[PDB]
Amino acid sequence: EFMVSLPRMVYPQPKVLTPCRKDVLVVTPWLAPIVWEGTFNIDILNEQFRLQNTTIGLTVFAIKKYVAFLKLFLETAEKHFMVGHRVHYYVFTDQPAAVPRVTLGTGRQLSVLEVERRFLSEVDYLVCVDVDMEFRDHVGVEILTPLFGTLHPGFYGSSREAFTYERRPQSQAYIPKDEGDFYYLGGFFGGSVQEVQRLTRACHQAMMVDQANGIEAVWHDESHLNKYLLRHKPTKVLSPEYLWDQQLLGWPAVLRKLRFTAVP
Ligand SMILES: CC(=O)N[C@@H]1[C@@H](O)[C@H](O[C@@H]2O[C@H](CO)[C@H](O)[C@H](O)[C@H]2O[C@@H]2O[C@@H](C)[C@@H](O)[C@@H](O)[C@@H]2O)[C@@H](CO)O[C@H]1O
Ligand SMILES: [Cl-]
Ligand SMILES: [Hg+2]
Ligand SMILES: [Hg+2]
Ligand SMILES: [Hg+2]
Ligand SMILES: [Hg+2]
Repeated sequence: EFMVSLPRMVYPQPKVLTPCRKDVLVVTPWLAPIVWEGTFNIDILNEQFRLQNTTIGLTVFAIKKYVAFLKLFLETAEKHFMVGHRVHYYVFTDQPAAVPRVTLGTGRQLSVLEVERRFLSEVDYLVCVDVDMEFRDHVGVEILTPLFGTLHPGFYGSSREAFTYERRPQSQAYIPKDEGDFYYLGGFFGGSVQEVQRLTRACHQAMMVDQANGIEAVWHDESHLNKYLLRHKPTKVLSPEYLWDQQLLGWPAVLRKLRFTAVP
């Protein structure tokens, strides 16, 4: 679509002969960037997405006891998630009345869905995450792209052989030992509404086939997500900065920021 020009901007000149990071891979073999702190200038990116009046949908499921995590989740999202852009929260829950009344910033709204074309006409991108988490730092438009996956915090430095993919050929999520790029997290993925719906559609159909064959992938949804992203390469990959567990993994030097974390 037609994109208006950016305005004059003053910032440090990128250095061709100076790599962003020398400690991590910042681009995949299919030329998709791997998002690490230091790889992006958020001011430039904010401009690009605001000029498009981008709206980001954030979906979360809060069933049973999980509704207790909504308060902290939404409060921290208000401080760190897509601040400055239009955000539409979609809370899928079996307890609508238990959803906490969280004060939202302007241009941000929340819909409670008790437990789709609606998404296509309301938002431009969909971000799907787990509710038992909290934002601790910036999570912005640098992640937006047609399709993105997140590097699992406990496997980013492992060989594909060690990845806990589904290894049974009887499963639709099956991935042999000599295949695999990364091990993506089932708890943080997204992209354009169209790409997210295509992925969800493919995973549901795959899980149904497994269901009929009497088999369940070792890591359920996450196993199918990994098979899907192996066959349809994400256009951006998020670093472990985007989903970390400090209590369990600490704070490695490779992580300059801990943006989204598990709640102990
Ligand atoms: C090789 C090894 O030691 N693997 C450990 C991982 O299994 C742990 O993460 C868990 O990974 C499985 C898939 O293999 C699945 O994704 C689980 O949801 C995941 O555990 C969750 O996410 C973690 C980051 C923690 O927040 C945990 O509390 C969650 O229940 C990781 C983390 O425990 O450690 C590796 O050692
Ligand atoms: Cl979700
Ligand atoms: Hg850089
Ligand atoms: Hg979603
Ligand atoms: Hg899938
Ligand atoms: Hg999936």
